[PDB]
Amino acid sequence: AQNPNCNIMIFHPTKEEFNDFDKYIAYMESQGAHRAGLAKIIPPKEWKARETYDNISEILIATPLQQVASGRAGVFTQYHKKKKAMTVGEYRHLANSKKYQTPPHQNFEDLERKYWKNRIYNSPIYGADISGSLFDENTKQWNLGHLGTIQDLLEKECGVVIEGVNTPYLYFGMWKTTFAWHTEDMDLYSINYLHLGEPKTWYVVPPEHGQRLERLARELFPGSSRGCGAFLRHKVALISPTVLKENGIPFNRITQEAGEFMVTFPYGYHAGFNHGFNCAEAINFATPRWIDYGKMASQCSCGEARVTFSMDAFVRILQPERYDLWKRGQD
Ligand SMILES: O=C(O)CNC(=O)C(=O)O
Ligand SMILES: [Mg+2]
Ligand code: NI
Ligand SMILES: [Zn+2]
Repeated sequence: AQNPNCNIMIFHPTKEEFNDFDKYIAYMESQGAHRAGLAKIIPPKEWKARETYDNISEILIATPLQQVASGRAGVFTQYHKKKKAMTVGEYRHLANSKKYQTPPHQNFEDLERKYWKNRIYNSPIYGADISGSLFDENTKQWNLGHLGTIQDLLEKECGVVIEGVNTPYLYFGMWKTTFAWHTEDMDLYSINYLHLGEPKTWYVVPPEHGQRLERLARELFPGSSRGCGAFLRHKVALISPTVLKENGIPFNRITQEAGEFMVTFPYGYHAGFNHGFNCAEAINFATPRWIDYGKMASQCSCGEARVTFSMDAFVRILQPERYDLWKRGQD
């Protein structure tokens, strides 16, 4: 078995190997990358996402989200308070202000320490979940707006044609902005490109051990667990590496820098934080190997998770028994 310790693997494809996206994902899996839940892909030196980032300031963040924490430093939830719209230039200036800017630090490990010590005492503002793309239309390789769609994959594997679309999302971050512990909708893959700015630190649980994280989460968030049998789908709970280690949960960590891709694999729980002002683009995708995970994915039916239009068909075709209850949750 390849990668039996489930370490995060880092890949350096050549420009030739960067042509065929599906083929390269399958290669990475042949080497055991999926066992970690997360892999890093450093693009060939010849590649670029677009020519410059000099003209992005007028993108609108219609609903910036202030991420307010509750709990203790290593075990907390966050809720998202909606703020007034602002442009990316306005958000960048806010990220760089004395109130929100990254503190002085020695290195990524020192910054990580400071994040876990102090996150809960601040409420950073995240420009998350903005439909759009920063890839130039002429970028032919690993262009996250030009990937094969999940609907087409389902149709190719299973023969059933379904409605829905699959487009990317932009994330404008600042110091301490946080992504809570989650797997993707329908335990899909994700791919995330850090276009510019400061790093993003990731934590990940191997897919084979995901249920250990779920059992811990039920213990640490006991009211949430009574409310919903899949409350991590709400994407609000944080648990620190120190608490994971104290509870014997297997995990790994890695820091993504500008110019790098990350791939999350089906049922790979992940969480993390931004170091400072940055912009990432991410999208879900599927492969043949996903289908079995999609059929088994948990679902939130309490009403909280509320998701895209395109998840309807995935539930309806892959999980017909669950469909009625899940759809009630959506309505
Ligand atoms: O970058 C973020 O805030 C969150 N991203 C992801 O969870 C992902 O790409 O799968
Ligand atoms: Mg602009
Ligand atoms: Ni994710
Ligand atoms: Zn729920």
